[PDB]
Amino acid sequence: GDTASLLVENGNTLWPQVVSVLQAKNYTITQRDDAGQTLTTDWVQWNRLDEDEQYRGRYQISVKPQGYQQAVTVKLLNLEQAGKPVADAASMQRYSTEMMNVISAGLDK
Amino acid sequence: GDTASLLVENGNTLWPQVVSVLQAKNYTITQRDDAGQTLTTDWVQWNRLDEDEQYRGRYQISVKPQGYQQAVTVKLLNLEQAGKPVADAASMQRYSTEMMNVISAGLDKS
Repeated sequence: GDTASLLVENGNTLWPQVVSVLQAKNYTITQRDDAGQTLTTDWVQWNRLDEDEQYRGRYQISVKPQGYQQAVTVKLLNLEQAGKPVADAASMQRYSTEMMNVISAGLDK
Repeated sequence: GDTASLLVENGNTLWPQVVSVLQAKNYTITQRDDAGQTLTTDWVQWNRLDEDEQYRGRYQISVKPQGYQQAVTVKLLNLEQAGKPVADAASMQRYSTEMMNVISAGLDKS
């Protein structure tokens, strides 16, 4: 799998918070449209012991209300393993979750 | 906080796999209904170096079809910090994510 989503119960501006987490991780943001609270990242590397199985992904990240609350969404656009494209369901769901995990950890601090 | 969801692009039986990951973690499953693909966990403690700040949560976990794919959902039912109930947004979302991450990692390798 391919989209992860998370409900955030803040009572507002979750979008600038998510953007700030990504800036703080120094991810390159290749497309960003604040009016639609959506962005696309350049490749993010998932550093791991085994380079011959290091993964990298690109994502579309957004915030949408799901009234009364807001939801953060992470959509895995492309995935590579040691620089070769991959599309296996196990890796796709893991690497969607790994970007969600970055955003969630960032939002707690 | 509250609910986390993840699309898994398999196809089928994602539900028995999710169950197997939790059994592997030795989590206690207090309620389970396979026909409805849902279960409730006992408290799950999230280990931290500072024990007076340690959280535990209880979760409703389920799988449902979403279009042609399957969605895993984690709902954080209750959260406590060093035994005290807590409801702050920032904690709730992180400890919803912590359980999703356990399930995800389990579905990846095994």
